[PDB]
Amino acid sequence: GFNLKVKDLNGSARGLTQAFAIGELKNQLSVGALQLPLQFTRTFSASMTSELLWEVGKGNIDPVMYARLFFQYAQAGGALSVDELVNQFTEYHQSTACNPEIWRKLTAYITGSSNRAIKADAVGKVPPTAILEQLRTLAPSEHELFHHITTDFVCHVLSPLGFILPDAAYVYRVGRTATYPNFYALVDCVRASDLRRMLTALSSVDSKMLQATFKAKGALAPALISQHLANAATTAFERSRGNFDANAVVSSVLTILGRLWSPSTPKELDPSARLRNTNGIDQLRSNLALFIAYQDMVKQRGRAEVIFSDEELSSTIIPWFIEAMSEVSPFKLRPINETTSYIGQTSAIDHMGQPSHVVVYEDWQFAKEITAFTPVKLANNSNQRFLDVEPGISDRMSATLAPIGNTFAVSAFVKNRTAVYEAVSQRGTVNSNGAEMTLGFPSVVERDYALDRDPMVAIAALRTGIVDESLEARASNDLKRSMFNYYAAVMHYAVAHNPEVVVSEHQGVAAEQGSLYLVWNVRTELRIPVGYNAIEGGSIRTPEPLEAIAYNKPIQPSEVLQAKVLDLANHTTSIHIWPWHEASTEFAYEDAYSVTIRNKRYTAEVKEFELLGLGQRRERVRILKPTVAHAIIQMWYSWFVEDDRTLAAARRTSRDDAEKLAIDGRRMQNAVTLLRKIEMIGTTGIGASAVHLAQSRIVDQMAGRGLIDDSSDLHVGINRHRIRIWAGLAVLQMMGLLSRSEAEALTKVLGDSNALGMVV
Amino acid sequence: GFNLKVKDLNGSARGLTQAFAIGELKNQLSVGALQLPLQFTRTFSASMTSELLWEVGKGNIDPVMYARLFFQYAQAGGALSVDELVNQFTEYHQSTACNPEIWRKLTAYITGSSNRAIKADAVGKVPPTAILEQLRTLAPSEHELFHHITTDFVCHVLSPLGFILPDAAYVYRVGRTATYPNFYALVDCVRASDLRRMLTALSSVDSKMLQATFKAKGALAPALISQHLANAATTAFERSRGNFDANAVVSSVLTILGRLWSPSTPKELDPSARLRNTNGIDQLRSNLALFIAYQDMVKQRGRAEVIFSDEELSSTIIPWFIEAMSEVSPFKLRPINETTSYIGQTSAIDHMGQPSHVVVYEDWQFAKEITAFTPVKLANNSNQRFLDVEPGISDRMSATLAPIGNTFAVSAFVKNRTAVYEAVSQRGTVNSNGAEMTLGFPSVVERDYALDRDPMVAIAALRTGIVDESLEARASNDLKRSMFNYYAAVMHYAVAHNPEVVVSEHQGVAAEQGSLYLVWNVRTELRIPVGYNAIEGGSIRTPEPLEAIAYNKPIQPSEVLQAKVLDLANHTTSIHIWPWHEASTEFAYEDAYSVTIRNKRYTAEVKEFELLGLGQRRERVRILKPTVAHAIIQMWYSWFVEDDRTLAAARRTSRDDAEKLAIDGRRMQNAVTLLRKIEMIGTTGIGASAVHLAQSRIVDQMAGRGLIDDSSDLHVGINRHRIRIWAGLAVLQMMGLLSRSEAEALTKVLGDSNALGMVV
Repeated sequence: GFNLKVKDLNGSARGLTQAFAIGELKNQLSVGALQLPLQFTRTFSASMTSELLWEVGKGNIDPVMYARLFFQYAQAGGALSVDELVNQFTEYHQSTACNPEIWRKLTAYITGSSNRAIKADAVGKVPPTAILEQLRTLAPSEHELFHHITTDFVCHVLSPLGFILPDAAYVYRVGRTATYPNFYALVDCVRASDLRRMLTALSSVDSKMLQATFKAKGALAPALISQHLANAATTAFERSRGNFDANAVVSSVLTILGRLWSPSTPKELDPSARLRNTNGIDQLRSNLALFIAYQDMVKQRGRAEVIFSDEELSSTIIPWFIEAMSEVSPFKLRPINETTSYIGQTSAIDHMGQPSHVVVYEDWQFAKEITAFTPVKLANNSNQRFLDVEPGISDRMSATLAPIGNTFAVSAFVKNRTAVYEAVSQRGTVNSNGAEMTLGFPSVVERDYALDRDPMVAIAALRTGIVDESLEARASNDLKRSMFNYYAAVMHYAVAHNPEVVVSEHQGVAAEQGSLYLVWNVRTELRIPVGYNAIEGGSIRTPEPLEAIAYNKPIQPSEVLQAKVLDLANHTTSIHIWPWHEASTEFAYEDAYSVTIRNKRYTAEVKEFELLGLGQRRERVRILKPTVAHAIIQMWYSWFVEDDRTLAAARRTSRDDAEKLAIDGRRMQNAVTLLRKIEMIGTTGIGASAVHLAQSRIVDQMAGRGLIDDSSDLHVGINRHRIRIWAGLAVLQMMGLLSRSEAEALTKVLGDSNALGMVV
Repeated sequence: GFNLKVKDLNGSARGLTQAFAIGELKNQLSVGALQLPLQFTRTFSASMTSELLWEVGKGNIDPVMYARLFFQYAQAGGALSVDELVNQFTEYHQSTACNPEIWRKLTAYITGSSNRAIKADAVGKVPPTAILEQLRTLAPSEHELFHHITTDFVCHVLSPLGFILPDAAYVYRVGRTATYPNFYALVDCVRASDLRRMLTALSSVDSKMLQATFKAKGALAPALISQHLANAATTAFERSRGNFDANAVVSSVLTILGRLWSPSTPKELDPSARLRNTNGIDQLRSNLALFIAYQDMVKQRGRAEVIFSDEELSSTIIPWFIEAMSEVSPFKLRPINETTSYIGQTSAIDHMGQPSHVVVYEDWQFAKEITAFTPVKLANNSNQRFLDVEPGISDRMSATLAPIGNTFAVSAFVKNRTAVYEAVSQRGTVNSNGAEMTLGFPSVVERDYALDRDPMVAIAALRTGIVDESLEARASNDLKRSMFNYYAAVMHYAVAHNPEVVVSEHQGVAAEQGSLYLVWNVRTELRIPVGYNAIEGGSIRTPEPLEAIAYNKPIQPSEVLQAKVLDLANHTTSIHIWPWHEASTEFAYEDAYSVTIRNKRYTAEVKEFELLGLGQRRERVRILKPTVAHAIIQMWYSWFVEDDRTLAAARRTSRDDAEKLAIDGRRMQNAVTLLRKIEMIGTTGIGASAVHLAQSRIVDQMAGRGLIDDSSDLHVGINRHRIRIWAGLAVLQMMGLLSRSEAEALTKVLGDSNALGMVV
């Protein structure tokens, strides 16, 4: 719901300027006239709308599965980066598997003793749960993943089928991922494929005959294999070397992709025609995600250095950069036509006419359900849980969720967004401060909400283009990451609709090297209010992906991009669990409706279980945070607030008396559409249940303190609208949909303009 | 012992107005003229007078027994609600039964080892107490019930007869229950039948062939059945699904019954002729308890919404609402004739005459015994106790108990209450503020005393109709629960003697729809002093069940309703135990008699063991609270205290000199009857022992401090009456019969009016 004035970008959105991303924040902006072309066929993007539960097998040690989960751990909630996550494992894998001391202790634990050795055709099966139980005390890692990966390693080498009872069920949640590959995200991919080869080494064609070596001649003396497996596992580890530094890998391959993108290819080195012949690199230089990645890297690094083992080495070794990106990563390769399918565009117009208001959107479908579960601990010290989903809370809310989807539908947003801007007798203009552009991108906003950050802090950073130097490492890094996903998503839509583009170097500030940027071209009608550009002949050249977009013509989105619920029901009921806590929330709410009647104030306080009509209260249950559903309402919220914010300061700067009466128009007008929307929600399964409770407790209070006859005032026009809005704000707050901090400022918007028509 | 003036109900007792219960507290009262008829054949009521000890078998897992006990736990003292008690268990049951880690832990403990697995036809039996001992350290739940249901689950599947020597005897107390079904109690019934199917799934034809599958071919390898039982107990769990929400069940079914109770049936949605034919709905729409429950729901919720799974679903599902109600619940179905059998009625009269005083009462019989037991702990950390009942303490008290019943008998109460109210030469009247009605209901009062609340606070809540918002949730929730039982008990009696009735909708407070209320018809004498109503034609229609009751004629109760003692003697002497502690009381008492003689003050202090004539003192023994016997005396107390209270504000507000001399008459008059009663108990096995001990220590004090000859004054008329009354209050307190706070307020009453005739 980010609204921006296309004329002044530096003022309106500094953060979305390409100019910003390449590192020129000065009044000088990228030059509309310069050199070399390119066409992007393909890119790397993750999936939207996927909530999946993935089992971890008996064995089998799936090397891609783990590597994916590692990503999901670093992504969906912060634990360091997948880079820092792997070398925590390597240190772990060394301290345990290569340590024969640990192998003695647990082989002793299975049966029967560390000293006594028995061939023992008598010994029966053992559960994986018992070995994991042992391992939590032996190698106390924070990330419990590590304990499963070693486990099913031993269970792969332990299956003559006698000793290992192949019965357990364990599941992990694969959720939404940030959509586009920031530079370090690529390094995370190379580093993750470092893990694939690492694990696919552990289960091997020689680990399978390791079973077959001890399958002969029968049951054998136990005491040996503790030292054996320890060395068996050491051989598998030493065989996989860190080798090429994953950072340096990405560093250089991008460096060279920039060298053949750039109009300045200096004398000394331009890529070999041999590495130019290397498979897929034709498809690599045509990759948009890799391009934006370059801009990022060179912004932070300010140089790019090469291992110089090429022209030969990385043409032969590695393409495996390609393999690293293709298989392991959540970012899998797509045709650029189909990456923007969920994006729509619509223009307002004047008489001639130029667009007054242009709105870009993602078609999203709301709902379907809101799952409510209660965690159950099987063993202390571990995050292992059954999640019993208790419905009837979920069903209750979900029924109340249905009307919200209809009334907040994105479809309805663009409608109520475009039709507002018109003023009496047209006529335009460059006046009113020009042609507005607003773009909702719930895909982005969900991310701030998943990481427990305020979407409004990133957005603020977009208009201004500066971040607070004070805040701590994990906070700014989360902000910068978020501030990126915006820029990225903009340039994919911008490019997919104008694939023909020009690459040009920059002078540089120093000048040291420079960053490569993009320029578009577009043909249109003659006279432009819109942000400065010629247009000189009905076609126009622009550096900024926003300008490129403002000039397109209305678009119908191809796909609906329906968000989906996680299935707790079918799986989790029988199964164990992943890092759930940071992804869910304690289910509790308190709110109070107060009102003054006849110069006396009554206050009713209300609780969540009272709102759902049950007793008494269950503190143990939690709600799975509905970040996507939340992000859509944010789009409404951020329009309402940020407009009122901008219109107030607009009225001060407007000296003209005829304009101020126009400004003051839009304010009250959209203040009431906000009111009419919430007030509608105030009547629903919860809303009416809420109003009843509030009113009910007030009258009981009015009965004791005095006469009841005052209750007639609750049925007056104004108090009825009052109580209703409150309910609406209360229902949204008690679901994952409205933060109290944001709903508080929502009320202020509703009150900053008086914004109540009594209207008979 | 609640007394009320039938003229003004709102003022005198608001809490018992139907108008209050359907939620109309405004000056407006229900309209005597409106539409549709109905007749109630049946109701749902609990049992009075039952103290039972229930043994828990080896196995066999009686699914109904446990589900009944859950109720008894949540009832007999508050632990949340039986709804919250159940999902504590389901969480427990996941933590234990689905967890193969724990099955391993205990099977290793029973036999023979965790690593080595031996079929072992040699290995012998183990006692259930030992497996339960293990479970107390493994799954440390506060409610020890859970350990038995799991324990004897394994003892059910473990009978090749080899491993379990299944020998122990454990018992639970099934006590008094609230008599009538509040709305959430119905929710509690559905949720308890959810427990029935839950457990009846556990013991199965497939869990026993589980024995029969492994009965072959003989003793088998141990390590296996550890992972096996876990999935076996798991399959049975996933097989019983929560499915339908218990709250949703009741909400919707009552809603539709209301749709066919009401004269207002909108075209749009009225019950289908198909679900109109659905079996049982005939006796359901004719069921009173459901109706008073309906009123409850709509007061608190303020709407009735339907799962709308009908027209189909509730004809097929649920009737199962009925099954939930039939077996599991303590509320089992009764014909409305036989529910009010213990309720009698009697009127006082004036000359013509209309009733001045009408008293409704429950016939109750006292005694027989008062049990005194000393707990014995077999193991720390558990509530398991032998309770050795040491009699001769019990017998000593019971002997003193026999006269108390005689002097406080309900029989005696109704006499001394009706025969007092007459005034000289009749004649009435509507003057004096009309025709009083008092109704004793020990059944209701005992609930407050079992739950360690002052019955007098609920009583307060009846007259005013407001609860203090200050007191904590559980407190008001106990208060509100109690206030329901009063209202409920009235309307079962009102209806049973006047079944022809009319249902009518109400204008509404919101107004959303409205609550259906009741109107009666009754035949009588010509001119009415009694609370406003037409009467127009020798018959009269009234909304309030109290007015309806006044117009009936004296009734003899059918059944005696004798209260019974719990038998500790026969069972517990050999057996372990339930939640006894909150249900018993530490046995210790201290008291002191003080008197001033010749401007000197002497005091003798007395202790409990001294009063029973033994030495030295045993602190370890406890008393089982006689909550019912206490509740009966409450009937007296609340008359004595609360009348003296109202007669005081009566003399102030009385200007008339002829009226005030009458008021002050009633006060001393019944004051002596209180006095004569207490003094009477003062002569008993204990009472006389008290007097002797007190006087003895005083004289012993008079020898040292000075001359003994002053002791002659202790035998004077006045000091003799003093000490006797004291002993009476002292004997009642040292049994469960008088709270010191109320015994103090009884003295204030006895002294507020001078209240001593010397009378030779």
